[PDB]
Amino acid sequence: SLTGRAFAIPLRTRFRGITVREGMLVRGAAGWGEFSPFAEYGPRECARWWAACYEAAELGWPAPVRDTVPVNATVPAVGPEEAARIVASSGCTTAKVKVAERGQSEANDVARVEAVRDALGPRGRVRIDVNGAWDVDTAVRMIRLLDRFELEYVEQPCATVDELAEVRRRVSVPIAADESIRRAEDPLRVRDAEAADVVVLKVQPLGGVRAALRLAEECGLPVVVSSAVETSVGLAAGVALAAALPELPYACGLATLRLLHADVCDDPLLPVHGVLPVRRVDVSEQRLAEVEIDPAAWQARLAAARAAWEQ
Amino acid sequence: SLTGRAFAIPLRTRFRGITVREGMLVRGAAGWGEFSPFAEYGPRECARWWAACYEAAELGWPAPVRDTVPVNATVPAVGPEEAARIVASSGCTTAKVKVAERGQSEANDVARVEAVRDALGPRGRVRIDVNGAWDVDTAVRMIRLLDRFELEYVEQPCATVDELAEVRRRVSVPIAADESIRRAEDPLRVRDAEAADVVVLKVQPLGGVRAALRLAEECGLPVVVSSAVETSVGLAAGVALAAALPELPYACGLATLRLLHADVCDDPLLPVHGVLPVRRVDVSEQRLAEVEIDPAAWQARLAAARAAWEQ
Ligand SMILES: O=C(O)CCC(=O)c1ccccc1C(=O)O
Ligand SMILES: O=C(O)CCC(=O)c1ccccc1C(=O)O
Ligand SMILES: [Mg+2]
Ligand SMILES: [Mg+2]
Repeated sequence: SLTGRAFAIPLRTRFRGITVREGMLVRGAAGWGEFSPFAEYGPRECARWWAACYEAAELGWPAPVRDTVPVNATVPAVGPEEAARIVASSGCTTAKVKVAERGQSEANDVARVEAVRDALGPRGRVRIDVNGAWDVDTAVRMIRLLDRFELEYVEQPCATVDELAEVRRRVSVPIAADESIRRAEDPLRVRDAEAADVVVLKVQPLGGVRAALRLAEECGLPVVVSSAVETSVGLAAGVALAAALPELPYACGLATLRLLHADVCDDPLLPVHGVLPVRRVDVSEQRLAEVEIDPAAWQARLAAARAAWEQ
Repeated sequence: SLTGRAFAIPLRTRFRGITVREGMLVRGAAGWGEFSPFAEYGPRECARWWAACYEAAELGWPAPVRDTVPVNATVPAVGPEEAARIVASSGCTTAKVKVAERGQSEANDVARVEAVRDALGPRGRVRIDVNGAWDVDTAVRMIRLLDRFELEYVEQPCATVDELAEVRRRVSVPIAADESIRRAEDPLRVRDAEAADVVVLKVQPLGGVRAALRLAEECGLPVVVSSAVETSVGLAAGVALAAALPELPYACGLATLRLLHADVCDDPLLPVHGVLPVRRVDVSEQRLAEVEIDPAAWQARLAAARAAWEQ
């Protein structure tokens, strides 16, 4: 195109219901920004995704207070052996395991978490993400059952804040709010309803680093940063947010570049010893060209999100 | 701008509900003044904060009667482990501990005060600040429970003067008034109702050093000076007030610069051996630029506060 270009990168394994990650990269005065909302989101919800991309490309991010950020391994809803192998090849001591994947059984989840705990040893930290797939009763039951593997916290066990609050009062395992933070009328409900012990922050859906920092301040709860499975361009913003937070009690979910078959930078944001450096990424003209698709449709989508944001 | 310049400095840890300290610095004939009222305060309440800034930048302060001022360690609502470390490394023999933080348990407060007492040893002085969070009955029993750690005084146990007066009649621990002094229609009601043994003075909220000295005399009660978590510019005014008071029976809460991630001076006002020197501070163009932000919003806010003060 010229400045804003679309890409389509296949994932190494189905994650969040997709097998291909699409988005657009935009070059601005501050550097590169990534606009990659998942397909189903309308312009109104994409507005904030645009705001994040705009901030990254045109405004820049708040200075970091740390030069590196710790990350957790991301384990998709796969089999126990491969789940254990992702952990073994991660270099991370904390792992977040997907559970309650549509079409799978609760037995699969137990086997997966078990495999992950064994792969980490007794010292590892194990989290699970339900993406709100369980009702209150099932959540209390499963959390209790899976806690024999010692859980650090359970991310979004149920769909709504009221449900998280109920679960929180019936289990000892800490609860983290994600969807109730990034896809909710009022994110502060988590705080007021004391529905979670930890608040998850994702840069794009929250409208950028400054927006995410403000929300973290308003909630007054321990926070953790995670990605939306972006290329190194999008991940750099996530790293920027994690590096700007006053305190990072939890390893961040920014080791997701491994989930993609390729990246758009010559020096990808790949963790080393479970840690990522705080740095801007330089897009590789040649690397992008290899995964760049026709920009028309994506440019139209970006324009719609922009309008929604400005109007 | 060329005159008033806005800053945004991240805190090392959440305190008083914020994670970033914003404000404006103004250079006048006398030196630098700081205007940093917290976000929620309207122009009428901000009027005194402006008056303090104006006094510091344009008028100068009353000559000091002492060359250094003693300070107490400020302990945020953190875990017992870190609370102890803050005190042990403070160089202070007096520590003020935050209790009744929204969302925390009374058990946490007991654990925190205990850890602080243990850190200071037997000869230390321990105060607690409730920020008016407790009702009368709760304050009475909590003060009794926490007094097994030997409290110097309890700062603002309840929200209103009438409540402080009732608590004072039922407990043996001295009571200090803070918000009942700085955020009240009639500060002297504290004296008239004999609701406190100690009066807390904060420069910006009270409208400056001269205004604070005037109130100190009228209240006819022992006083202590503390900060509003300012940069060295604002803290210099607090030190100036402490240095001009007849006597300082209590160490002052001016050891708060450590709560900020950075300062605007090359020679920051950090205590050494529990004292701060009484001296003007020189702002560093470089240090300020690093945390400076667009002053548009803040300049508009300062003009409103100033307008409210002059009328
Ligand atoms: O947190 C991680 O380990 C990676 C981020 C992640 O899991 C994720 C990725 C895309 C969409 C949603 C989520 C989620 O946290 O639920
Ligand atoms: O007194 C100290 O130790 C530091 C000053 C302090 O506690 C404070 C700082 C900001 C806002 C309110 C207060 C307070 O004393 O209630
Ligand atoms: Mg999640
Ligand atoms: Mg106080």
